[PDB]
Amino acid sequence: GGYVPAVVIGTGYGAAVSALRLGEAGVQTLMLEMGQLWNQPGPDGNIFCGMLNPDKRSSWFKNRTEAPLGSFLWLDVVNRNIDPYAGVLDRVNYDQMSVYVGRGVGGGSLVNGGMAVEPKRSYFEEILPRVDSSEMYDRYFPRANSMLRVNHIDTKWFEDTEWYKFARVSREQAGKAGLGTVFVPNVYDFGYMQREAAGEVPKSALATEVIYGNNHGKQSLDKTYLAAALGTGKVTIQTLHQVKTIRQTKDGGYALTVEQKDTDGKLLATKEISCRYLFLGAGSLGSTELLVRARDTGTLPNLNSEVGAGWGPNGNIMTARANHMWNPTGAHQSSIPALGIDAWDNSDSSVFAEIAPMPAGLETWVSLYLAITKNPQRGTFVYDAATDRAKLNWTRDQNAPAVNAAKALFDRINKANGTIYRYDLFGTQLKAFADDFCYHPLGGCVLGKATDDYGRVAGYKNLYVTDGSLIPGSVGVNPFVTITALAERNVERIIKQDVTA
Ligand SMILES: Cc1cc2nc3c(=O)[nH]c(=O)nc-3n(C[C@H](O)[C@H](O)[C@H](O)COP(=O)(O)OP(=O)(O)OC[C@H]3O[C@@H](n4cnc5c(N)ncnc54)[C@H](O)[C@@H]3O)c2cc1C
Repeated sequence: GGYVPAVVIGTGYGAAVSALRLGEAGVQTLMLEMGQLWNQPGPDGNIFCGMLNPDKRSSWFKNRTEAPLGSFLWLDVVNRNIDPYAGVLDRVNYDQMSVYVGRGVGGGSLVNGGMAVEPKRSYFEEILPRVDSSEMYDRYFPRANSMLRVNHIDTKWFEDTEWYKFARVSREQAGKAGLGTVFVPNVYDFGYMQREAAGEVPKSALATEVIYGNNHGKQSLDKTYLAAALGTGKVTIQTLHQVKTIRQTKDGGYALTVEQKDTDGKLLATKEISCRYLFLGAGSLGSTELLVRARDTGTLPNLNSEVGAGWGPNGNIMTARANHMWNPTGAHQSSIPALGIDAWDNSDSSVFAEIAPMPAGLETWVSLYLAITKNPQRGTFVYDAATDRAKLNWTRDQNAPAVNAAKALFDRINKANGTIYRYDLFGTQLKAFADDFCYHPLGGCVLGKATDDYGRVAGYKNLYVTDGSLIPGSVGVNPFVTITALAERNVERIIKQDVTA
């Protein structure tokens, strides 16, 4: 342990942006990540497990693998008992909500679908009226786009390849309902994907990999921002180090208690690490838990009442349509979405939907969708001193507005095509809409609420939040581009106004 000028907690999008710009500014920075650096070939020779061969690497400290949501009827047959291990995907279970997050150097960038989408400007202006939207769209969205290595599918290759038949089927069905589709930019390299389909490079997206990591193709943050941060010479990353408490001492700045564990979860050491500037990039769940705990255990007692508040799941809802026999979606489905349905107009009926692949590897006739909706309901994280956890108080009825909007859109598609929903994909009770999961947790430490308009935590100096906990519950699109661009904005201002090299 010891002192380092800047500490960044976590290594997801907010953290990675912050560490790069700190290091470029000459500020010696230590990143603390609770998960692994994913660079050691495993027993199959690969870093990551695929969706048809899950093992302990798939899961953060669970004793059994799980099928990706939507796929249980086909993928339960590959599930196995596993040792609890520091694997890459954590399903965090709350009372009535399961939030999925990445664990490792790169955070959710390791496990996500790569979809890189800028929000609608008029919606950005609605959710964050205190922010100057011209500087976001003129400067920080472009900077994020370039640094993340966003790229665009070859639309002619898209049209021709078997691997996107599933997307084409939903496009034609939507089209009968008078709905067009949009191509979705991605950080998975689409040139690599063409080499995969040609047999020239190892398959990853085209071998049912994404949610437990991609062994190839996906430009996760370890390849982009974090590689650049290490390249500054001013940034180091310590792994299997979980920050537990944050306090003030006579040294000035902040002092952390940090548990070092092995990959089996055994406690090896508790370290004291301290800093002048402290940046929280532990995600919506992790940053909020740290600050709720610090407030309610009295280590940072002047934190305000908005710490913990304002959480939402980005309106996330999953649903599925049963195609007729003559409209198969194909046995070969790229694991990386390329198409969406943009029915988002900022009204309460708004939906932005991903046309999601089914990883079964054989024909199912299912079209799967992940809808993003506009639902004003919010939850709060409440400290439980008995277990030393933040607990999210969300109830399943709070997703009714999200379900309603999703269903109105997909009812229009079903009606135009003579199809019905599947009701059997999400457990044994009949349920067409999965309404108790989240891939896109947003809020808990909302920008301008718990913090100033640049993520400076209210009540404290040189204490910053950088990540999805800043966003007010919803962005109307897949969120990592927004998180990245906001982080670019915030750290540039913080370095200029607050920091010394
Ligand atoms: C299955 C899935 C699919 C998704 N698909 C998309 C997509 O296609 N496009 C999109 O835009 N978004 C997608 N997302 C969401 C996106 O990945 C997240 O919005 C984004 O990763 C959030 O970034 P963040 O910086 O807030 O936190 P995270 O990326 O979650 O990173 C937080 C990091 O902090 C670490 N950490 C947490 N607590 C501590 C602690 N106390 N001490 C040390 N380290 C800690 C974590 O282990 C993690 O590495 C998806 C996510 C999932 C799970």
